[PDB]
Amino acid sequence: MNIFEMLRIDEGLRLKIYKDTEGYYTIGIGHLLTKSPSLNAAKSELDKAIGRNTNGVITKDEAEKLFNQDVDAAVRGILRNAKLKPVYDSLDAVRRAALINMVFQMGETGVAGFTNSLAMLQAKRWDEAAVNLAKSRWYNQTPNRAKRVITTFRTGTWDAYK
Ligand SMILES: [Cl-]
Ligand SMILES: [Cl-]
Repeated sequence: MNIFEMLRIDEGLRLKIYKDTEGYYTIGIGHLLTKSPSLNAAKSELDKAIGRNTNGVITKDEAEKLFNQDVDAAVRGILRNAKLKPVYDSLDAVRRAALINMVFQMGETGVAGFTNSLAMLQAKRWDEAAVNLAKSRWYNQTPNRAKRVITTFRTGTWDAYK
């Protein structure tokens, strides 16, 4: 298992524009297009991202390509974030994958605001961090996914994904 496989499970794969859990236009493997409520605005963002007139549909290859870019960006975003970097540097490989997933879902800004959980993670207080992570809108809105990422942080294993 690895980050890509993990996010593919959490996000799924759709070849046509769809709305995410927040009702935002998305495509592929969790690639957010726009927070705007206009489909045309989304179709436009999509053609711009793919470099062709798509008409709201892409192929698997195109989806995988946005995916690669998106995971690379998340990683690089963590590494450039003064709050996130040190936490990421302190973790083992499995747990790093969990921090990446959260950033992919919520943006680095969102994650950087889990001040207290970050500190617990950094200090390697697994059970406490899990508890704190759960007192969040994140957990209440997407509880099954959240439980998976939280167990990952708690255990350091991929069991929640098996
Ligand atoms: Cl893009
Ligand atoms: Cl969920």
